[PDB]
Amino acid sequence: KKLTIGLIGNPNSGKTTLFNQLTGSRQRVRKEGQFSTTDHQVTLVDLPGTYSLTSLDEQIACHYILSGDADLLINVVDASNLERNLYLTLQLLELGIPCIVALNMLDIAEKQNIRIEIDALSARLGCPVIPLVSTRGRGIEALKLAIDRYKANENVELVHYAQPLLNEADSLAKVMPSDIPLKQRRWLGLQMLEGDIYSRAYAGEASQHLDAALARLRNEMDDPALHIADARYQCIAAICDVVSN
Amino acid sequence: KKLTIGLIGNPNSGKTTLFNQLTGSRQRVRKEGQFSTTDHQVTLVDLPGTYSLTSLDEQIACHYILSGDADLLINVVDASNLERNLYLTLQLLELGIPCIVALNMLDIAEKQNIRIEIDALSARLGCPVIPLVSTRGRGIEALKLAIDRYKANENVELVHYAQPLLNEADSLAKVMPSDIPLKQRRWLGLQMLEGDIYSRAYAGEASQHLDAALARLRNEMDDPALHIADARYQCIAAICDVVS
Amino acid sequence: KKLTIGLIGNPNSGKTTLFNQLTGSRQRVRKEGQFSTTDHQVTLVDLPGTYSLEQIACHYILSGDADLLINVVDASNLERNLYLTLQLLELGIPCIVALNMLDIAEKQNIRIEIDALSARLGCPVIPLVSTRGRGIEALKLAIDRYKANENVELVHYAQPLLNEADSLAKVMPSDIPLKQRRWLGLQMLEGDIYSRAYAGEASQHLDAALARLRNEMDDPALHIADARYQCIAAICDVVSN
Ligand SMILES: CNc1ccccc1C(=O)O[C@H]1C(=O)[C@H](n2cnc3c(=O)[nH]c(N)nc32)O[C@@H]1COP(=O)(O)OP(=O)(O)NP(=O)(O)O
Ligand SMILES: CNc1ccccc1C(=O)O[C@H]1C(=O)[C@H](n2cnc3c(=O)[nH]c(N)nc32)O[C@@H]1COP(=O)(O)OP(=O)(O)NP(=O)(O)O
Ligand SMILES: CNc1ccccc1C(=O)O[C@H]1C(=O)[C@H](n2cnc3c(=O)[nH]c(N)nc32)O[C@@H]1COP(=O)(O)OP(=O)(O)NP(=O)(O)O
Ligand SMILES: [Mg+2]
Ligand SMILES: [Mg+2]
Repeated sequence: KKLTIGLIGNPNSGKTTLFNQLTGSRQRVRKEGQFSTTDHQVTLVDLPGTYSLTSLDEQIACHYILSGDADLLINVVDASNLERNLYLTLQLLELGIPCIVALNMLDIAEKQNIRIEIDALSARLGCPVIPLVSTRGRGIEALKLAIDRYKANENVELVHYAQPLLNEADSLAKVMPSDIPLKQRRWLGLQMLEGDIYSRAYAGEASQHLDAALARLRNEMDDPALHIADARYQCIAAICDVVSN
Repeated sequence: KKLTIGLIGNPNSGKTTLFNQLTGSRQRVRKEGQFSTTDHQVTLVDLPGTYSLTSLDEQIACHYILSGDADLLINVVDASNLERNLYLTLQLLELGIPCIVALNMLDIAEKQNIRIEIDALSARLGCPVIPLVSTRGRGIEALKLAIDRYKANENVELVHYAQPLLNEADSLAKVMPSDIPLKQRRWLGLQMLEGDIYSRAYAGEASQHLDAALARLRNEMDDPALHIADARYQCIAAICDVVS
Repeated sequence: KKLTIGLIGNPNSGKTTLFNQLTGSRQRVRKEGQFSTTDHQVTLVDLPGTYSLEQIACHYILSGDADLLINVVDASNLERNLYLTLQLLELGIPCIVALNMLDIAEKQNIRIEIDALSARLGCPVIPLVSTRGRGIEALKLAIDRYKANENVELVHYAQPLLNEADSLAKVMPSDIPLKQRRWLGLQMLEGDIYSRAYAGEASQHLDAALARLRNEMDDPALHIADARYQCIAAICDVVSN
């Protein structure tokens, strides 16, 4: 079976280095690439670097991600700035898109005395985590194995939102276009409530209900947007707390 | 929703420090405090330091734990003396009280190059293990999340006792007051065969069988109390080697 | 209950050293020993070092005297040691991996996530350090808690290789379990010399099998070899350094 995979991560996380290591001379300027694993023929897409789906390169990556084109994503993460990198990781995982986290720059992490508990991160993200040193090629045989074994991400609980935030997000979600997966509709709901403007273009006509939703939320919490951001940071921090000491 | 959490740990593990970090000035003096999480309003109780549940401080904590006042416990554990601190941990988990182990003193354990594999510990304990990192509020952050996600401890076997010890503590448990849960009744029977005074008071009519129970045990094994302590030390040393 | 446990591993792993501490003896570093765990009286069989499947330890395994094995593995040379580890687990022999020589690995500065290895192997992994006796408590406890290995997929072979190994196994002797038969048919396609002794009826299908594979993959024996290398190197990169 043929597969389409997008490389997604922060700028300077090692995406191109990984792209070259996997494809080499089998590349075309979007930048596409071809390689073959044991079971699959792969098309690899070098998406432009981004910190958050929320900025000319940012919009290119975002629309592609939401389209549902690629079967699987290789989320390239810099191990030496784990916290900052995990914001994008969490977005992809909250969106329910099949993910493999490629832990890159482990040699820099090690030099800076940063140790990461791989399995513990995997347990909390709910997807495979593969250590990598892309410049030396170390870890490639493991990443290919992960692709062959790729199942759906564990439906593990990522962000623990206040219950009224979930109620209002699902209320907004049930009104967005039918062709969008519920998991993506709920996330878009959250985005809108937080103040993400660009997020409205994908929410169809649900934006009309936004201002009244926040009015309702202001009766049960001090600042709805603050509570969203709080819950998200708590998720990132709790991961780093257990995973990286 | 109101939750009541008790802080239990060895002397000098950092209970009050964590108590003060969680509650701030929302505290009165026993020392009780107040702090909120995403889903709950939490009442935190700072219990006295004790090495075991087996002076007054041993009874104060132990009587509190068995009273069922607390919905769950935060077990503050010194990371720089893991083996010493885990005896209490093993006891709470044998009791079946919902526990969250909080690893404190990360700085000291760093000084003497101690590394602990957190998830490996969690798996063998059956409860979450939360490091108390102070940078960027990571510890408190993770602790609060664990409180909102608290459930019953995982039913993983902890200590491996010899069969006659299990059979004997089991029969004693079948005799104790029916207003106490079974898992607690089994643990009480285990403590009695070791020779605990505080247990026999809780045990009631079970203490009438103790002499018969010990005698019956004395045929197969020479010393039951030692065998209980040894199996507990075995389990603790076994955990420490796989985990650090 | 009585149990027979065999000590298997590479040459110079601490295999005989572990035999000395578990039993209560001292030997120059096949001998039998005796020790009692909490629930069992255990007969411990020390075997000579072997990298693969030297002929001394080879027979003791593929016979059926032992109920469980203690696979002694050097932590300083994990990648080298795991080839045998993988063999025992692909055969589905109940075993407890005993990581030894951790003081040497720590001196060379190598860190291992023990539970991440254990999850991938599907069996208990116990850190030791024999000379400075440490993991003896955790090992005895692992024996008492013995059970079947986890049905986790180890090596990822190409689908056509699996089809061939399957069809060979279906005609193989009935007395041997499926997991042992599937491994043998897969050793035949790689070209294992001392395999036809157990193949029985599978030899009259071996010639046609190879030709059916070579029509759709350019080296069946190397793909078997490559897949095993990939599996070991994947495990090592995710777990160590
Ligand atoms: C020749 N310049 C350098 C001198 C010293 C150190 C690094 C470089 C260098 O070439 O920078 C790259 C590199 O190889 C170095 N690097 C990549 N992977 C590794 C790695 O795995 N380990 C180490 N030590 N360094 C690495 O990081 C840098 C960025 O990598 P990418 O361009 O692949 O990252 P990207 O995500 O494609 N950026 P973008 O397209 O979003 O803007
Ligand atoms: C501010 N005074 C001090 C100056 C230098 C060293 C210690 C102190 C001190 O006040 O002692 C405490 C402290 O901050 C120090 N400490 C607490 N946490 C840490 C910690 O995380 N790192 C270091 N280095 N020291 C810590 O430990 C000591 C005991 O902490 P707790 O009272 O929280 O422990 P407890 O379990 O409530 N005692 P108890 O009620 O069982 O008898
Ligand atoms: C006598 N001392 C030596 C002098 C030169 C080179 C090596 C040693 C030596 O350490 O001998 C043993 C030892 O203490 C040392 N050693 C053993 N265990 C440990 C160990 O756990 N840690 C450290 N640091 N050293 C260890 O290496 C040797 C272990 O040999 P075994 O027979 O136990 O290994 P084996 O797998 O049974 N031999 P084989 O039949 O498989 O071929
Ligand atoms: Mg690039
Ligand atoms: Mg105190």
